[PDB]
Amino acid sequence: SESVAIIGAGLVGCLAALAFSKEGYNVTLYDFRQDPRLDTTKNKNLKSINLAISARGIDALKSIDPDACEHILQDMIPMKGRMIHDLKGRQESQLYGLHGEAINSINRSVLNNSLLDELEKSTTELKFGHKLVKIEWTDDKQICHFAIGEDLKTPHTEKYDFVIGCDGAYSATRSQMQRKVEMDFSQEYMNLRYIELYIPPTEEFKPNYGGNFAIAPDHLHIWPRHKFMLIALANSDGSFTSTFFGSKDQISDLITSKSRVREFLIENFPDIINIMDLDDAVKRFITYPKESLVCVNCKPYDVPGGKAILLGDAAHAMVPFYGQGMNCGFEDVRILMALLKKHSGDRSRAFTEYTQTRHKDLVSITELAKRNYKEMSH
Ligand SMILES: Cc1cc2nc3c(=O)[nH]c(=O)nc-3n(C[C@H](O)[C@H](O)[C@H](O)COP(=O)(O)OP(=O)(O)OC[C@H]3O[C@@H](n4cnc5c(N)ncnc54)[C@H](O)[C@@H]3O)c2cc1C
Repeated sequence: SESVAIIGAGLVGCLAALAFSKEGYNVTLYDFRQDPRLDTTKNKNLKSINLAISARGIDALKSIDPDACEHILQDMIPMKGRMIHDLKGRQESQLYGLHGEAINSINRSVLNNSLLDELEKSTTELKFGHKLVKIEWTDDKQICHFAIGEDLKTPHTEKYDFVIGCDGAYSATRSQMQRKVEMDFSQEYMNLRYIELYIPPTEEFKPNYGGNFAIAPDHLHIWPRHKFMLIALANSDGSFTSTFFGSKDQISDLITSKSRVREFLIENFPDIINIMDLDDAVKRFITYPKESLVCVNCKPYDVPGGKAILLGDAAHAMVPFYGQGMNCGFEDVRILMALLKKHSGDRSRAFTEYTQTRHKDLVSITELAKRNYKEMSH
């Protein structure tokens, strides 16, 4: 009957809620955003249209609800390797070897909404429009303060036995913990910026691709260039979500004129005009929201009395593409629930061991992602 407040309803917070729901906790899930499932919610906070979910990501979901997981991952698209497109438009297929991990394309909106639908079926209370503003820590029940609704009111308070921060890279929960526990902490803002482009489905079925795909759906497509990159991952309807990645200065330098963007696109990626509308590409490029990307590390991840813990981007936000934040966050949840099961529900011991065993793995995954990016960008 122990109570837990889970701060943040992104991918990792929903998975965590589903996790704790099923173990028999009374879960309340909070997020300052409105419900993304609602027609009236205009900003769905989707950092990307699709994602590469790996074997670890998949397993973690499977270990929490195999029956729903089957239907949740129904329309994912398995990848067999990477397809490299050189400057001349030549394509080379590079299949996934004995060091590389296999991945699947899945739609972000569909995953996150489907998790919310499983939560709706569970005992979990969903509280949208609730912004965590403060935690009062005690040796029994932590006091959470929220503000509600626009000119944010005051959801008075509620008390919970413990708190899980899944509140993203800018975690309010994390700051509150820092006032209670000496936390080693770093934040590094990357030079990276990304822009989403669109490759439409073909008009006709393409028998050799098994759908209306302009290029091969079973490859992650990559156009590697000097300090920048284009990628494309298939969507269910035959389209591809394409993403351009480079330094902010390069991008800021390009978007000063539409013809400069266009010529840049034609000169690099010449095989893209056969499958993409250049004018729509130029407009997307110039107007796609500029988003800061921060990388963080924490130690420890927990407040000592088993009172709180940080999972997902709140704990270890990393470089996109070179790192896999969602997969790592899913793995976070799987690892924590096994530790709770192992210690018969003893939070104090479980959270403590999580920090002792997880930190070294995460320092490594996140440093490797930083290093792989650093090398590309220099
Ligand atoms: C372009 C791009 C591509 C990516 N591709 C992949 C990929 O292919 N594979 C992969 O594994 N990862 C990928 N990632 C990383 C992945 O998107 C993230 O790691 C993952 O979505 C983070 O999940 P989260 O639940 O921890 O955080 P978030 O998605 O940030 O969710 C946090 C939630 O907390 C809420 N919140 C914040 N503050 C408060 C507050 N004070 N009170 C209440 N709620 C609050 C926010 O509203 C938000 O909804 C990609 C990232 C980017 C940017």
